[PDB]
Amino acid sequence: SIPWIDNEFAYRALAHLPKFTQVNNSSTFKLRFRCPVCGDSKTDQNKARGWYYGDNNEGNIHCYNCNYHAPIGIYLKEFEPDLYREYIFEIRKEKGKSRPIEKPKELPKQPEKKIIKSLPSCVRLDKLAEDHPIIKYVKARCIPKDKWKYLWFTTEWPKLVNSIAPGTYKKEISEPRLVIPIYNANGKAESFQGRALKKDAPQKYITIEAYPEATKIYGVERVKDGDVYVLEGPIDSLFIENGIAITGGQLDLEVVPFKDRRVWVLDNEPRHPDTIKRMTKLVDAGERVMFWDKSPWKSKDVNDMIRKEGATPEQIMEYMKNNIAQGLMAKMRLSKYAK
RNA sequence: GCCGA
DNA sequence: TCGGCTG
Ligand SMILES: [Zn+2]
Repeated sequence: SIPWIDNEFAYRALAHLPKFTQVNNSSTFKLRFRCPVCGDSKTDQNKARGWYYGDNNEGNIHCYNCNYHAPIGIYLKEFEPDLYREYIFEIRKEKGKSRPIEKPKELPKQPEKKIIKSLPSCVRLDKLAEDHPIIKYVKARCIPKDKWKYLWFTTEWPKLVNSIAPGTYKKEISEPRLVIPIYNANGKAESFQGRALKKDAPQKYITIEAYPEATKIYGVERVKDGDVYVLEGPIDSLFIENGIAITGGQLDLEVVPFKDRRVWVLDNEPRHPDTIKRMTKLVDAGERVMFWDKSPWKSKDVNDMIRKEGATPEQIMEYMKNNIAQGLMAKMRLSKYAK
């Protein structure tokens, strides 16, 4: 197929639809739109199920509301027949020549641009008093005290974010959050994650990037020699020596350093199918994956194993150091672990 | 539609 | 009340 013409004609034929948004991340071309087949919902205008994915070799229009998965050409056949002809002409026109997309291959990225020198309205946890509610809450979270120099507490999290990235929220309503600054390899903060307090925060638990090319891996600056253990939680990574944590829904293996010695230590969730998909895609890369198949504790994450089943960190490090598998042995491990 | 806040 | 989610 011809993906760039799919993206171009999808942008042409979906821009005039209501609630259109050109969601383009650095490898993914997606279009969000109200689906004209079903209309989505009057309440769910912003929650528009009309989705186009052009990052694949074929461009697919999948709407989850009316269950309408279709290529862009079928959409043009049903709705834009002038654009469909033009499409049929242009595809057989461009079949003869070679792809020219590679010719203007440039990058508009940048290095460290919004380097976070200070955190206004934030007090670090080690300089906070021992009877502070955030201090009592992290006492309930059982984080060791010596790492309390890595976490801040705020009450003005929208004001703090708008001090760094203005215009994120129209209202700076005061909100207590746990600031986890995510530093690069050289030790300076490139982002910060606003961890929800109490049972949950009101709204918008989001990692705030200083710039779109900033790191999403917390604790890279604290990596010493030995095997590097990757985790899903920054607080979960705080119980781990040489423990880093990816902060984001996208899991790029290339942006994670230590390719020789990274260890994937994910959640203990066998019933969860996306979890099985994550390890799967990790073992398909031939990577070193840590397996929860012989865990004496049955909680979800390492902090949970500590809080809810009374686990100590030394048992945790010996369990990860005794259960790194790779290759077909790991594949059989995931196999027997999955169900 | 499912999940997260 | 929002975004992101395969077929
Ligand atoms: Zn629809």
